[PDB]
Amino acid sequence: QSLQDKASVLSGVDQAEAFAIDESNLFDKLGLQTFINLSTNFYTRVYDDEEEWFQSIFSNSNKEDAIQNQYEFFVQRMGGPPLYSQRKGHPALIGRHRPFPVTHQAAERWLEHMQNALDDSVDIDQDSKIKMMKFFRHTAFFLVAGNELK
Amino acid sequence: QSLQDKASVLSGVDQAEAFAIDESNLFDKLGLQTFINLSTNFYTRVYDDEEEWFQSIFSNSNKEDAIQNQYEFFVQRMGGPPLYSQRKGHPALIGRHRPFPVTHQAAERWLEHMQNALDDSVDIDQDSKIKMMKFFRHTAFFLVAGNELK
Ligand code: HEM
Ligand code: HEM
Ligand SMILES: [Cl-]
Ligand SMILES: [O-]
Ligand SMILES: [O-]
Repeated sequence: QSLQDKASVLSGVDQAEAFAIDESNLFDKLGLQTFINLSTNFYTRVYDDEEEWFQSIFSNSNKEDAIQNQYEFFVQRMGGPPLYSQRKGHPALIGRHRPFPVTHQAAERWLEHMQNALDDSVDIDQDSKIKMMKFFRHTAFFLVAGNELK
Repeated sequence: QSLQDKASVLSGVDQAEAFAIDESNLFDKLGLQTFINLSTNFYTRVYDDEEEWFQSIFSNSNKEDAIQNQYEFFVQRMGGPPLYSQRKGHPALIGRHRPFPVTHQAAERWLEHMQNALDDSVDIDQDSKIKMMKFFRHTAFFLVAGNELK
């Protein structure tokens, strides 16, 4: 059974829905600043999280560096310039999450913070929010599936 | 030490040179058919390889499916439509190579076949060949670095 199928079964979202982001250019629609704002909001919530089991996953990471890694990845993957690879090479999401305990429960907590970040946004329309959360949700469970094999 | 830095040290190519592919659109320059031809040539060489230690790495894989996975990934990453993700989701190269013994020596053998495939091409110019092999070489050693941690 493939990683992507495991993600689809766990998450309620398959790759086809998760990658509906690719049907139009979201970077062109939303703009770079919108991504920076989303990631900054998300990571503010992460680093303020009172649940130590989740907070402490990010303890070896600087918040500002994490914000940059995230929005540069989102920008690159959602139709914008490839800033992430210029700096860091392949996204390699399963490989890069290897050090962290990416459990089913951690996925839901990540996605809670991100939903709250999307709810706080001004410059993201409803169609875009739906497509982005399908992408995020499928991806989070893809990482869960990758975590299970390491 | 990061995966990308380990790749750079091993390979003689850093991420900056490896991702010079992103400076212009190679898909626009070369066209889809050129990619299909390259991957078909490459994989013909792989599956005809008399060295069992290398050949047998690909024994659980169908040749035609492998050709499709490769060129769809190259097309997606080198400026073309995102065919790979439509079908399979994230490239996740480290995760997807987890089942295979991706050693330093296997990297060099892979890159031997690919060089021979590039040498056989008609529709790839010298500037493009240089950029593609920098990308491939850095990537192969990135996978070596990922292999070392699994
Ligand atoms: C499933 C629960 C998740 C957990 C617990 C988690 C945890 C982490 C942690 C601790 C980092 C290191 C922070 C940094 O230094 O940048 C990280 C990095 C990253 N995460 Fe996640 N993550 C999760 C899901 C996701 C999802 C759903 C995506 C994309 C949609 C994603 C994309 C990334 C990216 C692009 C990086 C930067 C990698 C790097 O450059 O080092 N993660 N994650
Ligand atoms: C380092 C030595 C390498 C070895 C021994 C190796 C081996 C393999 C094998 C056995 C597969 C499965 C064939 C399939 O079912 O598609 C595979 C898949 C793949 N490889 Fe490699 N590989 C290497 C390097 C690379 C490099 C340098 C790249 C990209 C530049 C790459 C990209 C891929 C892609 C995109 C797939 C398809 C993954 C999938 O969809 O399952 N590989 N590789
Ligand atoms: Cl990966
Ligand atoms: O993350
Ligand atoms: O490969």
